[PDB]
Amino acid sequence: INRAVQLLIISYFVGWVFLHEKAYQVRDTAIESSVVTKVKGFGRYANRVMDVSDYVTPPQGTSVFVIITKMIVTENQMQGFCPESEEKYRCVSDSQCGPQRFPGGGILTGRCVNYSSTLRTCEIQGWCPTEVDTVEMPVMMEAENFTIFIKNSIRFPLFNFEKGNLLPNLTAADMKTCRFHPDKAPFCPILRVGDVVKFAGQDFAKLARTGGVLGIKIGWVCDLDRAWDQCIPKYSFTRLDGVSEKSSVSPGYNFRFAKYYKMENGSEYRTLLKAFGIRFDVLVYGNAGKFNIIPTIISSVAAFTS
Amino acid sequence: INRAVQLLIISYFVGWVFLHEKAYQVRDTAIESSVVTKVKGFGRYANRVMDVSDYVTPPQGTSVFVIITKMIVTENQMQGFCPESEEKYRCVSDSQCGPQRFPGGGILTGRCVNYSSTLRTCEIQGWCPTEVDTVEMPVMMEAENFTIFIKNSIRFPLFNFEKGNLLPNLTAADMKTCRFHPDKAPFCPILRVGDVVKFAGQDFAKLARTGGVLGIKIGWVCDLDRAWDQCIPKYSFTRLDGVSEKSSVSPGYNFRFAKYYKMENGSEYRTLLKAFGIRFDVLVYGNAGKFNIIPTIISSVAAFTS
Amino acid sequence: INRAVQLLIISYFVGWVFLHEKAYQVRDTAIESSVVTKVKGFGRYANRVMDVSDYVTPPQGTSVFVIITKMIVTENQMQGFCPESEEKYRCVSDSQCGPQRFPGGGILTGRCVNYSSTLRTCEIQGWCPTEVDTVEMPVMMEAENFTIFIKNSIRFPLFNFEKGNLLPNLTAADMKTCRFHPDKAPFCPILRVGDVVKFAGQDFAKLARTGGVLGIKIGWVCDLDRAWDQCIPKYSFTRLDGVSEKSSVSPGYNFRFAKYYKMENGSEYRTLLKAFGIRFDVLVYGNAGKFNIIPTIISSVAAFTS
Ligand SMILES: Nc1ncnc2c1ncn2[C@@H]1O[C@H](COP(=O)(O)OP(=O)(O)OP(=O)(O)O)[C@@H](O)[C@H]1O
Ligand SMILES: Nc1ncnc2c1ncn2[C@@H]1O[C@H](COP(=O)(O)OP(=O)(O)OP(=O)(O)O)[C@@H](O)[C@H]1O
Ligand SMILES: Nc1ncnc2c1ncn2[C@@H]1O[C@H](COP(=O)(O)OP(=O)(O)OP(=O)(O)O)[C@@H](O)[C@H]1O
Ligand SMILES: *[C@@H]1O[C@H](CO)[C@@H](O[C@@H]2O[C@H](CO)[C@@H](O)[C@H](O)[C@H]2NC(C)=O)[C@H](O)[C@H]1NC(C)=O
Ligand SMILES: *[C@@H]1O[C@H](CO)[C@@H](O[C@@H]2O[C@H](CO)[C@@H](O)[C@H](O)[C@H]2NC(C)=O)[C@H](O)[C@H]1NC(C)=O
Ligand SMILES: *[C@@H]1O[C@H](CO)[C@@H](O[C@@H]2O[C@H](CO)[C@@H](O)[C@H](O)[C@H]2NC(C)=O)[C@H](O)[C@H]1NC(C)=O
Ligand SMILES: *[C@@H]1O[C@H](CO)[C@@H](O[C@@H]2O[C@H](CO)[C@@H](O)[C@H](O)[C@H]2NC(C)=O)[C@H](O)[C@H]1NC(C)=O
Ligand SMILES: *[C@@H]1O[C@H](CO)[C@@H](O[C@@H]2O[C@H](CO)[C@@H](O)[C@H](O)[C@H]2NC(C)=O)[C@H](O)[C@H]1NC(C)=O
Ligand SMILES: *[C@@H]1O[C@H](CO)[C@@H](O[C@@H]2O[C@H](CO)[C@@H](O)[C@H](O)[C@H]2NC(C)=O)[C@H](O)[C@H]1NC(C)=O
Ligand SMILES: *[C@@H]1O[C@H](CO)[C@@H](O)[C@H](O)[C@H]1NC(C)=O
Ligand SMILES: *[C@@H]1O[C@H](CO)[C@@H](O)[C@H](O)[C@H]1NC(C)=O
Ligand SMILES: *[C@@H]1O[C@H](CO)[C@@H](O)[C@H](O)[C@H]1NC(C)=O
Ligand SMILES: [Mg+2]
Ligand SMILES: [Mg+2]
Ligand SMILES: [Mg+2]
Repeated sequence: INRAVQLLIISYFVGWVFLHEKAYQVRDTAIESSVVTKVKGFGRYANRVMDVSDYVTPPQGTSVFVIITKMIVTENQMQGFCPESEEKYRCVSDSQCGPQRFPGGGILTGRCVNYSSTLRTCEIQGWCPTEVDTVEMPVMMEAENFTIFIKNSIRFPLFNFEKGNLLPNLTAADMKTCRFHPDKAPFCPILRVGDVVKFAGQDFAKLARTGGVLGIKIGWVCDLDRAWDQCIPKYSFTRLDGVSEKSSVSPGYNFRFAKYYKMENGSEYRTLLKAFGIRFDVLVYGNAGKFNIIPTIISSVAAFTS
Repeated sequence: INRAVQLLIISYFVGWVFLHEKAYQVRDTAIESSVVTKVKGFGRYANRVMDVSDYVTPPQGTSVFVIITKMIVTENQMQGFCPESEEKYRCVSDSQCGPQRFPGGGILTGRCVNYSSTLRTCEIQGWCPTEVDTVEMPVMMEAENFTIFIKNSIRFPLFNFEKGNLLPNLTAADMKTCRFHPDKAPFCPILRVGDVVKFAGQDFAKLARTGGVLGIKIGWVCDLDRAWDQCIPKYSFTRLDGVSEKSSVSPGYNFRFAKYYKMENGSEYRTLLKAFGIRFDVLVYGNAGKFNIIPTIISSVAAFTS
Repeated sequence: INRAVQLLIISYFVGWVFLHEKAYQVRDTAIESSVVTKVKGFGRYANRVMDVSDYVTPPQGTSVFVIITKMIVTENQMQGFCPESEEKYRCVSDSQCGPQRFPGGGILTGRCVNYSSTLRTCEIQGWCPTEVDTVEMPVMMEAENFTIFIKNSIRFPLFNFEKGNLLPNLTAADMKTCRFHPDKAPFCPILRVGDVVKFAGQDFAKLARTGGVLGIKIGWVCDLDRAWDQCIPKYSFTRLDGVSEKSSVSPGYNFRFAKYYKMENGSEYRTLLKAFGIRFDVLVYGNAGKFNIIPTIISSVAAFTS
């Protein structure tokens, strides 16, 4: 019957396509973005204090940056023939010392030598002090702090539009003692690591003890057709590895690096750091709509079809 | 009236959809890209000369790489109880020295000690020589130079297509003394930093003195349906942070890193570098069109609807 | 004739749009991904042995990481006035020594001095031992090994869906001696570098001797409408620079970095490493489909038009 058809013709276009879907909908997916991240704060580890240039492994301050929370340090690693402390590689003869396994110290030379007094392991060639990743080192519990400053600037090239999250209404006096809280200061770009993990929804102790990646997505669903001040950034913080993390193997994200030094000598040595950190990832996504000319007649024709 | 309808039926399809819009329009957004960037040149700073392995902080040579233009260097930073040179933290008693503020040197121990002769500041624990970011250090004015070599290779998997910006027509003799200028050599992949900032549209002195990110987009709007040599890369250089830069706080992009050394001793020390640089970002985007079979009948049906 | 039209109405919708194209097709392009890469293995170079913290230049273990295969090492590089070993810069007088060329050692001072006994080259200012990139250093032929562990976790936010490539069915005992082979273990996330280059389709010797980038794409074409275990990752390994590589200039991807040390002195020195490596790139792409409500009536209307 055409009686219901007459109503349903406008119940879908005007109700949803026009008023809700913004029937014009001139989009621009290609948004060019720039993110600058700066970590600030001071932490205590073992018996010393470290700053931004210490727990932040990548100094670029790009959208990807690791905040180290747990360290395993091995100092004065010189090269030579050395045994290992891995109890999973017990040998009593050289026969079970040839190349058939996956050593963690170095290439086996087919020699089972004593380690300290009675522990016999295959002799390896490489850095002598083998790292011990079976000791629960104290976590940098001061890592609820160290604020993060995120400067984001985006451009829509087709619309020529340009906007940054550092609006002129914010001064240095405000930024001196500014936090992030999306009920009273949605706009302040000074995040807190503890606040970030709280918004993610996990306790900070476990994440700092095991490591992970927390993605901070800045969505810009703007309304350029309306006033330009209505395009408001939206911050969403979500764990990324935690989906595949649960309780299976590889219970976190950890990496290994080293610092290389040299005596007044002909030989070098490195200090090895195995770091469990919280690698922050910054992602920028969004779109803008404009009234334009072309989609109006297209939508009119589409309504004519109905 | 059908008289105007007959004309308007083909005025929109043949005029725009067919001839201009390439009605077939078989697209492939998923283009796999590889960018290799190599900076070359030698610069003078203070009283010494540095090369590519010095001002280019990330040695990967990926699409993201910082060209350092200004340095603030603090040498022989040993750990201990030290004061700070920040005049914004004046104290006359220990009462205003407990933890309630945002120190830039280290964790305050609640002790206000003299700095040099009469300047009293809260005693901090950490690296002793505090950095001074209030001195206008000379800018590396030689940074108009240091050419950049960009090797870009892309593949369209659905179309199997493959192309790189290093065409076989270019030899080493040409690349020896080749610049970039999109009127006589659009194709030479040897950019100049001064040329890049000039095409961006800002004076190099201000950018090198404050820092920023300059995105270089390589657009490949190819015409695979036609001859394969007509797919020509287009280079567009645009500032990214400059949108949110203007004259507000945080007037540039700067980072901090350090180099760690160790004496014939039991103690370590680091040299801290606060760098204001021009971080070049390389982005690859584009699409390809093919005649194919499917869209032809779809467009024919769409024309039949009109 | 309507006789063939009646058949062709359903020959295109039911045959292709409905059964094959999954007419509902509720997509989600915005998939949030996290990739953690860990290289393991030990290699022999010159007369020493190196581990993960040595040939893997970026210790972040992100989607982009270089596996160094060939090194050119210059040790004890101190600053001063030094000549160069580049035979392409022969001079017999100071007149052809002013600034008009592209030096590889440093800024020319307009002085042509002897190099060793009879070779005269322009005197440069900078690091004294100039690197020699014209000697075929032995390739790390042990680079067929050093397995790679890739942990990938993805989330579809609109569908709330969440999945990682480290499924609970895999334990540590399996991962201890697990390889990657897409006929018997498609699911094991332990790739082999030799296996990766074999699947790419090039001999490993040439790639390790010249360098390149090998992209590993993990496609997730899931069927969330069906059981969630049917969404199976697909690994595709493809060379990226090899398209623009062929036999033209710049026959590979190489970079330069250095390690900085300091004596018990007032001067510093660096050891320079020119590295030809295989930079692995990890890309994540995919989409998911859901039955939903909206597209059903849209497809019904589209069929009504026919
Ligand atoms: N390339 C690889 N080849 C084989 N096993 C690997 C590889 N990378 C990681 N693994 C294994 O994955 C598991 C997770 O290790 P993870 O990276 O979380 O750190 P870990 O348990 O401290 O071990 P590791 O000492 O091996 O670094 C371990 O059982 C480890 O042996
Ligand atoms: N994590 C942070 N917490 C608080 N304030 C911050 C943070 N990061 C940056 N700021 C502030 O942002 C402003 C811009 O500083 P910027 O990074 O441009 O370098 P700067 O002015 O030399 O300062 P700084 O010595 O703090 O590095 C400063 O007022 C600084 O205090
Ligand atoms: N910024 C640049 N300006 C000029 N020529 C460059 C630049 N970058 C690379 N080239 C040239 O590109 C070619 C490829 O060099 P490539 O990077 O593959 O290493 P190479 O041949 O060992 O040379 P190099 O000693 O210059 O690093 C060389 O002829 C080199 O001179
Ligand atoms: C991290 O910073 C917070 C504040 O930003 C510290 O927490 C406060 O410390 C003061 C110290 O006197 C207490 O009075 C407050 O009750 C604490 N909580 C709050 C909400 O203010 C905290 O000590 C810092 N360090 C760590 C490890 O959390
Ligand atoms: C400067 O302008 C900005 C943008 O409007 C203000 O920031 C937000 O403004 C909205 C107004 O719709 C308020 O609801 C928010 O509470 C504001 N957030 C923050 C963090 O301020 C900002 O308040 C303005 N500054 C002023 C008025 O001093
Ligand atoms: C950067 O390189 C340019 C050339 O590539 C140098 O500029 C020229 O220097 C010569 C020196 O005799 C002058 O004769 C020219 O007039 C200069 N300009 C041009 C356009 O050739 C420049 O000196 C280098 N350094 C800096 C800091 O710009
Ligand atoms: C090698 O072929 C390339 C691709 O055509 C040439 O590069 C451009 O060719 C177009 C022809 O349409 C010219 O208009 C441009 O001026 C060329 N640019 C450059 C930088 O050369 C290139 O010229 C060819 N090399 C030759 C003929 O020696
Ligand atoms: C890389 O590892 C492979 C095995 O993963 C080594 O190849 C085997 O070495 C044993 C040594 O006794 C031989 O018996 C086998 O025939 C070799 N091949 C295979 C397929 O097992 C190889 O030696 C290692 N190193 C290099 C440089 O390839
Ligand atoms: C655990 O479940 C996974 C997911 O099904 C199994 O992995 C694959 O399962 C498919 C079943 O369709 C097999 O065809 C593949 O051969 C399996 N691949 C691998 C590497 O195992 C896995 O087998 C299961 N583990 C068990 C049953 O122990
Ligand atoms: C380094 O110094 C030690 C003594 O501290 C010495 O035994 C060793 O031989 C030196 N290394 C080299 C390469 O000479
Ligand atoms: C480092 O050397 C200095 C003397 O130059 C000495 O005072 C200091 O105690 C040494 N550090 C350690 C940890 O022994
Ligand atoms: C470094 O030590 C050498 C001797 O090994 C000396 O000639 C030189 O002057 C020292 N450098 C400085 C800056 O004193
Ligand atoms: Mg382990
Ligand atoms: Mg400051
Ligand atoms: Mg060369």
